[PDB]
Amino acid sequence: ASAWPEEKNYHQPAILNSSALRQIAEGTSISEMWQNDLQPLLIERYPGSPGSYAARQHIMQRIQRLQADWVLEIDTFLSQTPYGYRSFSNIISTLNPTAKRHLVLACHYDSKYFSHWNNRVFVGATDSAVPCAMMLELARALDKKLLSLKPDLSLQLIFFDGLEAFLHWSPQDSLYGSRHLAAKMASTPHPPGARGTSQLHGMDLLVLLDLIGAPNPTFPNFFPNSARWFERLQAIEHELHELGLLKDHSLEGRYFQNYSYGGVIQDDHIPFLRRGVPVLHLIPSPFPEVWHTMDDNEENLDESTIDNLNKILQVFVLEYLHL
Ligand SMILES: [Zn+2]
Repeated sequence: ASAWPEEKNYHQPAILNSSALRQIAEGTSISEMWQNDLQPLLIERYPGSPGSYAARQHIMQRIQRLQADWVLEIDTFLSQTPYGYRSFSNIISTLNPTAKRHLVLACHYDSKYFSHWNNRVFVGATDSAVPCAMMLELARALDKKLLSLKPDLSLQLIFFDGLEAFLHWSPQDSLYGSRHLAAKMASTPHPPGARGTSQLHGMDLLVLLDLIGAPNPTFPNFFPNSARWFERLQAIEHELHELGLLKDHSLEGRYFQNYSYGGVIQDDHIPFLRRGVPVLHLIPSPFPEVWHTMDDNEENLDESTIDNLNKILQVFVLEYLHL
């Protein structure tokens, strides 16, 4: 029995030099992302709604136009909810489907259901339209480098449906898409034809982006088994800063701070985490002040912060994949 599922434990990044770091910083466009990937998502899109369908089409369209050989799959399922049985659709975008290992980036694309109030509509800009757009921008910015993937390791993007509770958060009313996908992936042999390893053994690391877009986020180092990757984010943020490649940024106000978090934050990584998948949870603590209010909109997004995080994440991925 091959020990390939243990490779993630020893995987090391291929660190980019200064010139490559400048190249990545210049290759991403916050204004392009804003207009082409983010604004079309700033709409009401709770599960089963017309907005959900439109968001899903937008995400797929933006990935399909890229040169890299992305394979798109829509994982549609039924679940009981406080409003009865409903349909949900997770979006999975994968390079090299039969590749044994994948670094996974994820976020949820649904928005919490709220009835309109005083003509205001909830669109969850940081929760999680921005993370969705950051993943789309990453696919676009690194497209040429990702095309060269067409170490049996590649990249996968997951956009979960139904992260939000239809009412208030509870064990049975929340995490619909991830509870479903995690169970499905855990019972799917991988690579095809495998005897005893699942798609979950193939997940090197799950990088879950959530609640990003507000000013001054501080991401804690939640888990000891991914702490060495959290440190890479810190190193990348530090070098991009020292090279003058970040905007309105200081080390005192750095995003990746040295600090554990006792508790546990319920989010889409939970069903994966509890089945042994290593997770790097990029959710800030505390949550954005506009969390779950009509003010979680475009107007309250911090543009240079998102731009800085796009550069950091893009360098993290290139270094992880050795690209
Ligand atoms: Zn939320």
